[PDB]
Amino acid sequence: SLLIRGATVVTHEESYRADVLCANGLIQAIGENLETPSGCDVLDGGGQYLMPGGIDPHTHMQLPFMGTVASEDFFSGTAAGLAGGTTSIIDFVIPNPRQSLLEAFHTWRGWAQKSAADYGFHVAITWWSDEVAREMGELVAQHGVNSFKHFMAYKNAIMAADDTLVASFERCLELGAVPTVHAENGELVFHLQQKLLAQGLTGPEAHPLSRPPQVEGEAASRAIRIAETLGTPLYLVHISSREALDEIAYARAKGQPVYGEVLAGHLLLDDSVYRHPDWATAAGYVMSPPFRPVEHQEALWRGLQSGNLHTTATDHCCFCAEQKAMGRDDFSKIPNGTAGIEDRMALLWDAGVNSGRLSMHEFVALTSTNTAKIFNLFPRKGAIRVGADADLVLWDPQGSRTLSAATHHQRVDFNIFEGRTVRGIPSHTISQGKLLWAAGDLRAEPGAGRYVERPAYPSVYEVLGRRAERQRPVAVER
Amino acid sequence: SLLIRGATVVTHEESYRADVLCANGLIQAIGENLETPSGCDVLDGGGQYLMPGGIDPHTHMQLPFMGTVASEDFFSGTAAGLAGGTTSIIDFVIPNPRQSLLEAFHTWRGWAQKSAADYGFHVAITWWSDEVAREMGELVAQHGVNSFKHFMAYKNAIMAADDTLVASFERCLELGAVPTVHAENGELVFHLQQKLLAQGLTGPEAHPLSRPPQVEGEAASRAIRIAETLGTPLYLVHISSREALDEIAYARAKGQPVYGEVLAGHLLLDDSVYRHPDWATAAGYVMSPPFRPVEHQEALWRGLQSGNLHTTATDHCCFCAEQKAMGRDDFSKIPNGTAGIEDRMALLWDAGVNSGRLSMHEFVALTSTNTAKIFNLFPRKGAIRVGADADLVLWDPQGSRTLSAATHHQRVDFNIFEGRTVRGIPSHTISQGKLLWAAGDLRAEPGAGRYVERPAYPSVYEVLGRRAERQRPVAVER
Ligand SMILES: [Zn+2]
Ligand SMILES: [Zn+2]
Ligand SMILES: [Zn+2]
Ligand SMILES: [Zn+2]
Repeated sequence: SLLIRGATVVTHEESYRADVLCANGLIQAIGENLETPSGCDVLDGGGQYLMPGGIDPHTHMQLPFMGTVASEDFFSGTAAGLAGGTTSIIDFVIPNPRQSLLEAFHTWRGWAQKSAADYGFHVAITWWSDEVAREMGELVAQHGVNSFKHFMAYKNAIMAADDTLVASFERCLELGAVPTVHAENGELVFHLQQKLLAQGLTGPEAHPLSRPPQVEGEAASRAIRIAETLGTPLYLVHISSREALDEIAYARAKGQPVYGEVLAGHLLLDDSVYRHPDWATAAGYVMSPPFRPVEHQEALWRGLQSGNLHTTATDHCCFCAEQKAMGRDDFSKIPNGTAGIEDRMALLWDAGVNSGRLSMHEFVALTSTNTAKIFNLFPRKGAIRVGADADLVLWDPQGSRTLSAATHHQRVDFNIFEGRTVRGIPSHTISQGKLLWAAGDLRAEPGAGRYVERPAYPSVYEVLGRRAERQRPVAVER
Repeated sequence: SLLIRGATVVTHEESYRADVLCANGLIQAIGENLETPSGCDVLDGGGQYLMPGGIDPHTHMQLPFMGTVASEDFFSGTAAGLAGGTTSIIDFVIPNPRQSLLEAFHTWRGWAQKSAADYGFHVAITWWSDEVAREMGELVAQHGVNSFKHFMAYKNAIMAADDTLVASFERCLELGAVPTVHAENGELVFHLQQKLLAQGLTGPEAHPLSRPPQVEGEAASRAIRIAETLGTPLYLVHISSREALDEIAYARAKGQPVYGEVLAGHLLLDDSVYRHPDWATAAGYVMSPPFRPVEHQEALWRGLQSGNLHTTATDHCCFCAEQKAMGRDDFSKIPNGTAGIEDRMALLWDAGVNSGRLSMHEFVALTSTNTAKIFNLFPRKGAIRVGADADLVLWDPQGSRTLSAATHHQRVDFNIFEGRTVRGIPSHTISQGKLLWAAGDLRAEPGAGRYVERPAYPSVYEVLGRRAERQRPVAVER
């Protein structure tokens, strides 16, 4: 067992001094001056904040691309998360077109066995048939999946057009599953890529021009209004633009359950990174959606503060210099992705809490509790309460860290915040009740993490079901 | 020649006392106590307002449907328009899928030859190919077309998907033509129609349910953001919902050239009309987009007052009871459309000007001048100035009329404003300088109207071109 003594417990709504006892993977006792069971390790939390461990609902460990694969695998990635205070992830099973969803799922489960910390899967709907629909039923009922991902970009690859979006959202409703969407208009992205390439604009500086913010705003509007029409909730991954944020606020202002996820990169970086004179440096920032002009950063902070953005994630998707250079003559061939799992909570604490933009309670809500609630993992995760999973982070408000590809634990040779010094760091990270990160020493072990099942029918479907009862149409008697 | 003496001239910006002399189709002189040329007819305008004749940019005279055609033809519709103060129309050439646009154009010119007042055509892009693109250029260069219509609804028929919208809008930009769009999400409409019919809801009350307002809002957002991305203007026909209007205002707030058209029906009727216990009465209201819950009418009036809705039209598309009854067992087979060309200006004067919602100058802008400017017909039309076309209406602010299918001149057995009494009516209508409507006497003659060519490149393209140069992508030198 493990007892954290002397800390201030900080949740998504309150702070209070208390000790916390963990055993058998769970929180067993909370209170002042708890007794110590015999042979129990004791961590001295004086002067620090004890918080739920971060949940990163957006990762892509060892995701295949071309004949190559993300340079971070499920062990190195989950270990790097632990070093940064993140104690569990939700990754993505991405079937090839016409490939069995269950086949892809078992493959990814094999890849994920080596994880060092708890993990789960979204499953992407990259094509449609009666069989896909039946397979999502089996994934929900027998494999712990409760959320399905849709890509509106990637024409002539995994794009979900309207008819797939409609059939699949309808299926999610039947199953009590949460539809999630990468919102970018695939036709416009494809058209702009071709236009820019024909102009000889082949460098990384053309990447953001190929998918400007209104391309994301349009896709968000469309996914949102499909969800409204079919009567499902909707989770929009990595919101980067004022345009898309505004569509979310509009829908939430109509009563509709729409959630938005944001990455630290899109809160803190602007699109000038793509004009760096060194090709490799500019290519290190290539991801979709791309980093944006500054006015969007301000708008996103506003969403977080006003409750129209709800979770943070990383889109952790690592490619080293030689992989990025596959697009040296064609930016559309640059493997898209940036690293962030190790860095998310310190970036957010330092930019959000130290500034006074966010309270520490909002910080917890935005790094674990909201994600737990949305995907039906609360209070098993994101909660400091007796019986909850013992996933915790001890936080030193006066510690500092300089982010650097030379020192980080992420298996990648680039950091989009290279040289940034933050104040406020995870001094200790506890997963399943075990101390896996301590004072610069990572103790992660391959195979330690568990596959985490998520039950269907989160609370929102009760509300939605009563709405549909009252909107049931009624014929006119004539 | 025709001299209108003693009236108050009312334009889109000012009012003043003056006589107006017409000859050889044109306004020849404006001023007080104008000399009377010998043989000149004189019209006493004392106590009345003289404004530009209405322009209705959205009519469907004798539109073919299944085995039948709209019950109004090009003569009877333009004659009814004249009785209502409207002196010219823009109709639609609608080629069948895979049919030559030029072939359809010539057929429609043959049909419209019988018009009693000036007329022109938008051309609908109902399918796509290189030849479609070639023909658009020939239509602009040789046949006086400068606007192309796109239907986002009507799946499995004439829907333009994103790839056609992109390709066609790009062609519009190369040609200096205005893209126009019927904005409803056709996949959602199709889905809801099938789901309602499978629940046995076959009556007209199911029609509004099959295309709720967010379906128009989504499509508007998508067309707006394609136009933004391709750098074209955009004209949205018959806006009916707060959602779509909000998308227009959002784009206009960012400086984008987006125009919205509205029908009197959507300003003054609500969706309760579809629950009328008489089937034929409810079916008389069935058009797309449908009439809306009452919050939407208020929003549209504010759109008119704020400059975010720009033109009025009727979507004049007449079907008699026996034709409407084609969908007695299946609302989706009711021919869609209502009549309004005769009624538009009185309805808007009586509801807008009498109430203080609209100035008299806004009334002129909304019934002629804005349409003329948008489609590059100003100041030929929509203007009271020497050398402009002598298309005029003399308006009696104290005259009254009761709208009725029993007394209107539209060749249709239904009026969606049956029994409504309006104050402020056109006492006289002048077209090409001839008195064609005078105190209840309709003098319209088949073939009197002229085909009206609209030159390409309205002024908005000049500013768009400077914008595009200023926003040029610039390669990074490395
Ligand atoms: Zn994505
Ligand atoms: Zn992703
Ligand atoms: Zn229409
Ligand atoms: Zn129409």
